[PDB]
Amino acid sequence: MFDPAEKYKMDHRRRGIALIFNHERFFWHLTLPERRGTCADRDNLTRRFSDLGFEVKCFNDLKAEELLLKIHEVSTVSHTDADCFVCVFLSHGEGNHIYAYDAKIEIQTLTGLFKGDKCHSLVGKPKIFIIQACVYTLPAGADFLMCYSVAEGYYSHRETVNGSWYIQDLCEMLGKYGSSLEFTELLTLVNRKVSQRRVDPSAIGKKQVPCFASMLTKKLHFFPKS
Amino acid sequence: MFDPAEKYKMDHRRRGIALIFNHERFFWHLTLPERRGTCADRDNLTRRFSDLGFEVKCFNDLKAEELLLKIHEVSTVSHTDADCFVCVFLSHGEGNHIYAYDAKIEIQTLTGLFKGDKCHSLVGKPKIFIIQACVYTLPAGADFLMCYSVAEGYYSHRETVNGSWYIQDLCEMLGKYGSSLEFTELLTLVNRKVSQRRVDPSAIGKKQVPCFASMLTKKLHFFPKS
Repeated sequence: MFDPAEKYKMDHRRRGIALIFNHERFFWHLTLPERRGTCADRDNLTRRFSDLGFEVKCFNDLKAEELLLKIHEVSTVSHTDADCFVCVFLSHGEGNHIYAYDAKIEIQTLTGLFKGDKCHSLVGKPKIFIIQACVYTLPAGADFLMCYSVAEGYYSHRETVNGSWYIQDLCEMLGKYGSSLEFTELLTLVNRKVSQRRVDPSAIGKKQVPCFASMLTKKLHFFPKS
Repeated sequence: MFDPAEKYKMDHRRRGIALIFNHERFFWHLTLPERRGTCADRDNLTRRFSDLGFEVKCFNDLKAEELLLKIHEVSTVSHTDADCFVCVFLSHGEGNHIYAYDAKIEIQTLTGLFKGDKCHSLVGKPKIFIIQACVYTLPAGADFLMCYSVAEGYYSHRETVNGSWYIQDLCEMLGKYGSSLEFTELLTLVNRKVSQRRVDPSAIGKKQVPCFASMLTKKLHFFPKS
C-alpha cells in the first residue's frame, strides 16, 4: 500500500499564506543599492507567490510594537483551508554583529511558532521557510522545508539594484517552473543557477552555493489552483 | 540552453567507492542488541550499495593507528573514473559525552577531506554523506548531499537486533527503488517511512524525523550500470 509518488494534497480551498519578512531593524546605514535591492526582492517575491495562489503579507522589524501584533495574529490564524505555509526572511548583505544576531533570534522565533505542537492547523501540511542569510541558524521540524540563500562556510554576494542573486534566480525559476516541477526539483535548479552565476571586487573566484534542508515526507507540487 | 532535467552523468567506468565508517572507539560497554544491530546495518548497507555498483570499504575507529592509514589512502585515491562518492557514518544510540564529541570531530574531518578544494577528482561529482546521529554536526560543500538519521531537536530510537530504523528503512527503499527513483525522491520516502514508524519504554508518542540537506545541482539517478 506504500506509494512512492504520494504528494501533499493541494486540493484545499486556499493555497495558504506567503509571509515576506524584511529584516531592517538595526542596519545602521543603507546605500541606495541596498535600499533598492531589498525592494526588488519583496516585489519579485510577491509577484511569483501571488501567481501560484498565495496570500502575501509583508512585515518589517522597524515597527517594534506593530511587529509583536503582526507576528502573533498570523500564528493564531487557522490554516485548515490552506494547503501549505510559506515564510521568507530577507536580510541585507553586510551588516553589523547586532543586526546578524537579531536575525538568528527572529528566525528561531518564526520557525518555532509553526512547529507541529504549536500549529495544529498545519500538521501534515508543508511549512516552507526561505532564509536569506547574513547562536544557531539551523532549526528543524516535521514536514519542514528550510531553504537558505547560502550554505554554511560560503559567502553571499552583494545586493544590487536588480536584487539578490538567490531571490532573482528563485523567482525566475518559480515563474518558469512554479507549476511545472516539484519544489525540491525546482530548488535544485536554483542551486545550479546561483552556483554557476560565478562573478571587480576583492572577492574573485568565489561562488555562492545555496542549500535546502528537507524534512518533507510527500512530493510537493503547486499545480494551477482552481 | 538551460535544462531543468539535467542529471549528473553516471556514465563513467566506475560508479565510485562506498565508505562505511563505524564509530566504536569510546563506547564503554555494549549490550548484545547494540553489538548486533550495528552489524546488521553494515551488512544491509554493504548489500544495497554493492547492488547499485559501489566498491565497499568498512572501517572502525577501534584501530587508532590503522585509522589514519585507512582514511588517508581513500582520500588520496583519484575518482576520475568514478561517478560519485558515498560515505556512511554509523554510531550507537545512547553513548557518553566523549563518544558523541568524538563523533563530531570525525564527521567534520571526513566531510572536509572531500571538499572541492581538497579533492579535484570529485569536482562536479556528487558527494553523499549518510550520518547516523548520536561543536557542530552540520557542515557544507558544493555538490554535497548530507543525510541525517534524525533532525536537530529530535530523538533517535534504540538500536535492535534487526538494526536501526533509519538504516533498515533506507536499505529497503534502496533495494526497491535504488535504480527506479531519484535519490532525493528516494530519501523523501525514507523520511515518511521512519516518521510513520511511530513506536513499552518511557518514550511514548515520539517520532524520529530524518532530514537531508542538499547542495546538489543536477538530478541524481543510479540507473543500472553497464
